[PDB]
Amino acid sequence: LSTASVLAFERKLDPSDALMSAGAWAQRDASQEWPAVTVREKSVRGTISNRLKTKDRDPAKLDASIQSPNLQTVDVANLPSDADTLKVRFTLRVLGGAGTPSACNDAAYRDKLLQTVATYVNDQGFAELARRYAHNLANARFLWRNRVGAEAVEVRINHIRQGEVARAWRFDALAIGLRDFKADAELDALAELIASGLSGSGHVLLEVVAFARIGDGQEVFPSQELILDKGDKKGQKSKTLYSVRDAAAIHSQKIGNALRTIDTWYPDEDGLGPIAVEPYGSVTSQGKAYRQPKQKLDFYTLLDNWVLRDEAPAVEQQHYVIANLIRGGVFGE
Amino acid sequence: ILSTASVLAFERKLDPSDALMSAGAWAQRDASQEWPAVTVREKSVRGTISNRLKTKDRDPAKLDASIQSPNLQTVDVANLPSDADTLKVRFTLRVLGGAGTPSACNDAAYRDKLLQTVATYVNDQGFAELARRYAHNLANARFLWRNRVGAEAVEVRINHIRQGEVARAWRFDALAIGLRDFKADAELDALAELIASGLSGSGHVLLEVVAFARIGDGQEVFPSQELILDKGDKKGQKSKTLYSVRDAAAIHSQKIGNALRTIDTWYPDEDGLGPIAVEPYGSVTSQGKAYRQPKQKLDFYTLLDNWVLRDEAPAVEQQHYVIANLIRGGVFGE
Repeated sequence: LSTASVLAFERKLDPSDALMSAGAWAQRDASQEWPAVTVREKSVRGTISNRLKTKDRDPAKLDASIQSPNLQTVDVANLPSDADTLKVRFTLRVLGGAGTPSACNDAAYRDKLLQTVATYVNDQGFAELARRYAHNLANARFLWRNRVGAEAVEVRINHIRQGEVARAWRFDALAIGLRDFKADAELDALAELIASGLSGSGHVLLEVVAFARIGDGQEVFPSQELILDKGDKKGQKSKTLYSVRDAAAIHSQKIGNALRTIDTWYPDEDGLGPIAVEPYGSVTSQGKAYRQPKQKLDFYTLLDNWVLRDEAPAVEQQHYVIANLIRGGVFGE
Repeated sequence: ILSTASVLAFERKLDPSDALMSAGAWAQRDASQEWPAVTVREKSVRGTISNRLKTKDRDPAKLDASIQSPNLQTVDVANLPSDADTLKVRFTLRVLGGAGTPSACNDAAYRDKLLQTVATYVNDQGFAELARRYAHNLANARFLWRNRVGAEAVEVRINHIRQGEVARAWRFDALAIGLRDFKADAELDALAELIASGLSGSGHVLLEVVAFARIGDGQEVFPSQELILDKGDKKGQKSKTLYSVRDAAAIHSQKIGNALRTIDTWYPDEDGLGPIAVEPYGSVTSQGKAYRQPKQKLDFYTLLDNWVLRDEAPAVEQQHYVIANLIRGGVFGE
């Protein structure tokens, strides 16, 4: 038995684009008619503040560079001048059937993989993974820079059966820490619901609303788009923000990156907090890959040892491997 | 061995908002909440030729024929109403905290050395000096750039906001406080203690700043000026463009934040010529020159690399400069 040359898993925990709207705290309960946050433009001139490569470090060339115009246009999203609360609303489906691939050559391989995933789901629930996922919904990881420096964040999660709410949670995203996966009662109810979604035992749809109290006219942070560089005189646009029909917005995959930041089991540390579930789990901001393949805790090494050769790894690394299967991805050679 | 991170990036602390401008009467400024905003509106203008000509176009037929064809332009102007002499400028400010910690770093040994360095700073010398100077720049009205020039009465009002209600209010005379002389006060040092509490994570600082500037009935206010995609259009279209938010004239947030970090008196030219803004390479654009060259050794990158990599701590004043650059933020690294 060997690996299939094609494996492909579809993602569970399938979120929507979060849309941003602004208003007043303690009108927070009536945040249904709040106007959107519009991506706008302003002009920018900067000065020379990057490093110099010691051949542009002559003083006359530097002063000629400073006398040069350095203009460009950027996109900004701010709250209004009479609105101090940011509202961020997305939805989320938990699907389940989280070990069945969607494109698999080798029929013996997918049989032994389903045996292994079914063994996991038999002797352990999706209980730890749903506990961790419901933490990352309970705090406001999906408010990336919008949470940074906010004085009051709260999260409102409504489970939706029809055009109607089954159950409503209301959390306090600053009391629920960014590090400690603690214990709570309503959070354990949400973890039971997400674990019933991941196991295949019900329909899970969430309405995740989060309110960050920021300040009047302060800047909010939609996720940034991708533009190509040209040599336009006196400023081509240097920054594009993402939006929908005239409303600033966060990409769905950035929210989904916040929700699968449950990995505290990597060999470096766990006082450094959870990192996101990636094969050979890498952080792009810190520029390095935790969980290298040569120090054998990689997803591919653990999966090859555990499916092809029956070497069951440690329990926490099994949580990591099943978290990669809930993530989805393009596997195989 | 230790080397610099090939990617460094710091998020800005002390981040202001856009300053919306409104107008009314002095001694009505104690109820200045429903003042109408200064609106940007267009007017025609028609100059003559006044450029410094070369020594080829100074023939009298050419110059007279240039006067024969005048330049017709549309500009936009922001004035006060003709029965309103006080300019109100209002913005909020957040002093975040966590200054030395980068937001992108390739080399996690360099990251720990930089964090040890900033913690050695904050433990030895707090944010007292920096917040004292930033409180000067809030207390005088630098963020009124040309709105302040020639005004006779500037009054700054800074509130602190815990929930939508005022924790503590300050009032100032921004012309009694200098533009150059960092003197000592008591309310200003209370504001400095608040900002130094904010800069080190010890608390929450949100500051509603309002600056009244009595100018004169009908006079001109100066919002910040936008950029044009003028594509050689027909016979002088709109050439000057001002900034507004919702038909209400405004200043950019980065121009205000420039005015807040005009702290740097430590550049090797003179403290006597007054403070410049805390940039790397000390670059002042209107002067056209770089104070604090990298050829001399008071640059941000030279001081930062000597104080982080090679353990050579600079003078205390240059430590205030380097920590103020980290509060500024920016894309450092190669």
